[PDB]
Amino acid sequence: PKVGILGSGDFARSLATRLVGSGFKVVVGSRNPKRTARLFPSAAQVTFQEEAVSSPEVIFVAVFREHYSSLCSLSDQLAGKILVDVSNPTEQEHLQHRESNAEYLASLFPTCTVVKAFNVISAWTLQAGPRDGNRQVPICGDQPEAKRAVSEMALAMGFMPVDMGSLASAWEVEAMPLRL
Amino acid sequence: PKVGILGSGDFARSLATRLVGSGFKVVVGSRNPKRTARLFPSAAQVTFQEEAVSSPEVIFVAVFREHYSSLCSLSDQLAGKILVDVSNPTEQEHLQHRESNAEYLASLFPTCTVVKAFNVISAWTLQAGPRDGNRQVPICGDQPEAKRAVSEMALAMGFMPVDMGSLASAWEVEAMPLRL
Repeated sequence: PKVGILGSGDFARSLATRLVGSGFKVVVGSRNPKRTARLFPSAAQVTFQEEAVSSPEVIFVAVFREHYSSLCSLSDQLAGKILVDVSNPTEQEHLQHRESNAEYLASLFPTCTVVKAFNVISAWTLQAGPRDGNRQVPICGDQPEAKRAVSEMALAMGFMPVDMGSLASAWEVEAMPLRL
Repeated sequence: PKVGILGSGDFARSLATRLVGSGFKVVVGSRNPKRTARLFPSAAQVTFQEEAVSSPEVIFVAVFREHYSSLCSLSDQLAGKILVDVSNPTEQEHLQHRESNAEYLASLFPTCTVVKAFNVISAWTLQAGPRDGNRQVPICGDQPEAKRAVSEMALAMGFMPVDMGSLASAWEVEAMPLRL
């Protein structure tokens, strides 16, 4: 309660399903909430981006890297919040960009704290799996409190968080293969 | 409009999502609609079994074979309706039972007409895939009008129905491997 999600896609929608099933209150920020709401779990509140980010302490950024900067107008509402970078870049993206997606996201929102998590977990594993016991999510980032909040949430969702250290480890974590 | 689904599980929930995304009005019958509704797409109307099966012409039976007979008290409401058997039996189940699940279901509800379809399609393919591009659903059963109704529905969902003939083909169709 309340956990935030920015995005409207398969991953957003699977995250929301897992969070709702794990007893969290979920608020989703979408550009087209009317259309997006129809497919999302009823227990999730799908709303406009600016309204979705205002309440939660932890916000999953479930959009592609190319659309990160499109969230910049939310900066004032997001200040001091935890942002979770869940992105699973392609091999080419990984090698093309000097910084990790997580670090790029941190640079866009310097008043937020970024945690890398959930990139190795498939959308269907969120929906169906993992199952409520046993499957490892690598976590990093620069703030201990933020990492613990996301780790506890990972635990509540049935995953097993694995601390990979500071946000500088996000690049290596982003190379880890999607399972499976 | 309206298409019915009996059951509460990952497959039910994925079917509902695909149908809603394809412009159908969906009604779900669950024993625990309050709890079940929370995870289902918002556009689906989740309700009690008896109420769920009263309005639709086509009802997807998305429960395990062992629970088919538990639906017998719905017989009066289900009379003359099309039932879709989507079950994907294990190899052991397939070999253990002389008749196909679809034929078993037909035996339980003689005033209904059964169509075998969707057993080869994974829950994630329903959620995410197939894409809206092709991929092949085997269909059979004994009534041409019923098969056409389910085929149009398959097409609207972005699948490609493949006629496998009468319901006596269901056993062979039930042996077909599940596709990711």
